[PDB]
Amino acid sequence: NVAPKFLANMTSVILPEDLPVGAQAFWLVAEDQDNDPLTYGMSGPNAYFFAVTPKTGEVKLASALDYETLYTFKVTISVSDPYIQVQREMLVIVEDRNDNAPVFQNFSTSINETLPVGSVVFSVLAVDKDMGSAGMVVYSIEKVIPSTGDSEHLFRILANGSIVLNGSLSYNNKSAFYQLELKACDLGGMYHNTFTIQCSLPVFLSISVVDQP
Amino acid sequence: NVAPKFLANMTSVILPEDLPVGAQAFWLVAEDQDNDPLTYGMSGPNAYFFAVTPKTGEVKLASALDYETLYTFKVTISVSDPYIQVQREMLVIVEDRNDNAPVFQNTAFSTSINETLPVGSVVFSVLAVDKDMGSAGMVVYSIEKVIPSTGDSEHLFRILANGSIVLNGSLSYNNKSAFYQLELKACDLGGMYHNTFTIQCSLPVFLSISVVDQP
Ligand SMILES: *[C@@H]1O[C@H](CO)[C@@H](O[C@@H]2O[C@H](CO)[C@@H](O[C@@H]3O[C@H](CO)[C@@H](O)[C@H](O)[C@@H]3O)[C@H](O)[C@H]2NC(C)=O)[C@H](O)[C@H]1NC(C)=O
Ligand SMILES: *[C@@H]1O[C@H](CO)[C@@H](O[C@@H]2O[C@H](CO)[C@@H](O[C@@H]3O[C@H](CO)[C@@H](O)[C@H](O)[C@@H]3O)[C@H](O)[C@H]2NC(C)=O)[C@H](O)[C@H]1NC(C)=O
Ligand SMILES: [Ca+2]
Ligand SMILES: [Ca+2]
Ligand SMILES: [Ca+2]
Ligand SMILES: [Ca+2]
Ligand SMILES: [Ca+2]
Ligand SMILES: [Ca+2]
Ligand SMILES: [Cl-]
Ligand SMILES: [Cl-]
Ligand code: NA
Ligand code: NA
Repeated sequence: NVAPKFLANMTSVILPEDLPVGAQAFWLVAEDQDNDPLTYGMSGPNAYFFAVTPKTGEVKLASALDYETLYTFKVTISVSDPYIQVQREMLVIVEDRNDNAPVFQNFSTSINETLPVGSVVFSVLAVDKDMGSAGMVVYSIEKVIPSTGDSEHLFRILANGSIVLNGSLSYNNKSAFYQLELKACDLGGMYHNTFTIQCSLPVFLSISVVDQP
Repeated sequence: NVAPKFLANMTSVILPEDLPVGAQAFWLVAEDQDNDPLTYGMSGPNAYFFAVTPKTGEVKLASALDYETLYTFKVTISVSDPYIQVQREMLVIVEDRNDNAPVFQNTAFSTSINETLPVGSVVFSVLAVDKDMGSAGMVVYSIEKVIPSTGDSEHLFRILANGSIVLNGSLSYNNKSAFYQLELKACDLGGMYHNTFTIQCSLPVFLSISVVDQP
């Protein structure tokens, strides 16, 4: 008898993290000089993510992959003829997709009506579990209510999340209260073979203008 | 009132994964130009590895780190004067150590070979795997003891990088032995653990060969 020999691609597999569960991931393929029937297996602590068909070698995903929980891990693959089991190790390299969206931290301040233009009224933070460009956050005011008095222009958000006064206020001739709606969006990434900007759920900031006559 | 300002190093910390739990990790340091009293905090899904004292800023490790779970992560730090709270994101970069050792999936194996098996022919195969990656994750196999340790015994077998045990000699159920027990061991090529080059090894595993008389 000659030991079944694994092919030369069974040392590592690259699998993306968006891969659906029950998806055909790869095939355990080996060759025997004697043509004995071959039975395939996977073992060890991280073999829960996979599901080998013990006669064909079809492996399909049985647990989710996350780059933000296990970016790479090792598994024990096995080919066995009627006389010998050959066990060998495979490195699984998982690929990052933009799977996570900016999440806001805490939203109400109270600023004086005499505040100068450019003054920082408030600051917001939002974090994306993703790293690199798919983690980078862009801040947006989606609606100021009331819309009276160029409200759409009285406030500007920057990149730090500082909200800066782009205008003048008047407790008596504009409004005593603005509600700003804020979004957070990642600079972008790949999800499902397709460039995906993942955005957050609009949060609301309640500014109260203070009358100092 | 001017808002507290973090120092410019509070944007990221490089932490080794051998850092024991309850160890000073780093300090949250900020500066108020009004010199107000400062109260620090850590927030977010990944602040369970950390224990911040609110008034000092001392951060200690509350949960073990691992480069083989989470090699980099983010956490919300916070500084608050009596009047305003500043939150900011911090990036934790974890560094690999030789923390993991080669592990056999079974500690006891057992086989049967025929005395007429030619020299060079593969008897058995073993695998040991290190969760560690790189040179710290490379298993070197060794035969540490033959029992029966007769002269010939210590030269009749040889383990290879693949884990294949090969015949380096000839056998005899009658004129030699009808059993050889071999102690094996799997050692990594080496790496850094507690600021010292560490070679992490496995536990003695025993392969029981049985010779078959083919007269
Ligand atoms: C290493 O390479 C081997 C050999 O190329 C890969 O096995 C092959 O994988 C392909 C694609 O996954 C298989 O194709 C599929 O075949 C099924 C069955 O007929 C068919 O229904 C599908 O539509 C698809 O065509 C192919 O069967 C398989 N080749 C052999 C000889 O079995 C394997 O994916 C690679 N493994 C690793 C670890 O990267
Ligand atoms: C950012 O930089 C600051 C300032 O360089 C770092 O804070 C300082 O951290 C060191 C240790 O890294 C502290 O030293 C220790 O002091 C205590 C007594 O408080 C002593 O028991 C220890 O033996 C050690 O000497 C130091 O206190 C601290 N400095 C201040 C002004 O608090 C900080 O670690 C850095 N943060 C990051 C994210 O790297
Ligand atoms: Ca064969
Ligand atoms: Ca991701
Ligand atoms: Ca994202
Ligand atoms: Ca202050
Ligand atoms: Ca390690
Ligand atoms: Ca190791
Ligand atoms: Cl394993
Ligand atoms: Cl072991
Ligand atoms: Na994910
Ligand atoms: Na580790």
